[PDB]
Amino acid sequence: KKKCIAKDYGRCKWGGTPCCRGRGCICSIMGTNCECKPRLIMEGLGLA
Repeated sequence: KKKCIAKDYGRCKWGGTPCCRGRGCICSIMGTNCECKPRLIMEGLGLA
């Protein structure tokens, strides 16, 4: 909500807020109640 999500598994949308720290945005069985899939050190970081 309001400038990125900031949470692993955050109930995102394609056409909304992106995702901050923990990303993806694959949806449920509707396209609403989605999730920002779990990745911190597999996003833009890698190690630290």
